[PDB]
Amino acid sequence: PVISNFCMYEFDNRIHAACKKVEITYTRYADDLTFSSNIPDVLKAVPSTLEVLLKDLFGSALRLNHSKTVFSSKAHNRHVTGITINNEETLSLGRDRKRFIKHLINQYKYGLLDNEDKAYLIGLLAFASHIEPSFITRMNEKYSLELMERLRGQR
DNA sequence: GGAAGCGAAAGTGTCGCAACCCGAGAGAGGAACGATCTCGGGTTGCGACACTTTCGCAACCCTTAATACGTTC
Repeated sequence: PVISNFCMYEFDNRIHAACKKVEITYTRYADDLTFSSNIPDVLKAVPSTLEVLLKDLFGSALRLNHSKTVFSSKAHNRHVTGITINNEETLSLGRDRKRFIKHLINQYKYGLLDNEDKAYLIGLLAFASHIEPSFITRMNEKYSLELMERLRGQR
């Protein structure tokens, strides 16, 4: 991990320098470059810059995956490395995963959840508390605080 | 990267069919010799197709891993 992070220090530096001037923010989760901007029609020129910079730096060894270059906007689904970005500009787990968690909690309410799926739900609710804290409060309202306390951590 | 099978893709040879040629022959006419149409091989050109070669998909996972619960690469 650290070797791969260092091998793209110059790539990250050049991309960030050339990308912040056009008002585009750039990140990389070590294999997955993310660009976003509030200015329309400026991201369409980024993949060519990425390709030419990769050729300049790594030659032919490192290259983009042209089948994995995805454009998106508020008209479509928006998720960055597993977290859905709402139309309200807030982080979320997505409607489908939040309904899945609701189904799991409802199953636990009636004692239809075995040990393995109970552990999976406690793990997923820890992750949900990390990503979307308001979901925990909403589930406390929906499924009562006592039931959530019995499932989640008690000490 | 690439077993083992197998099939795609492209190139090359081959082999049968058509088209023509060429000698032999019975004998039209009409009064003889041999016109003319056919029989039997033989040659060549051509194109469809069979055969030949190369490439590429992707087993396994090497001695050599860790094992609370969840996302991410």
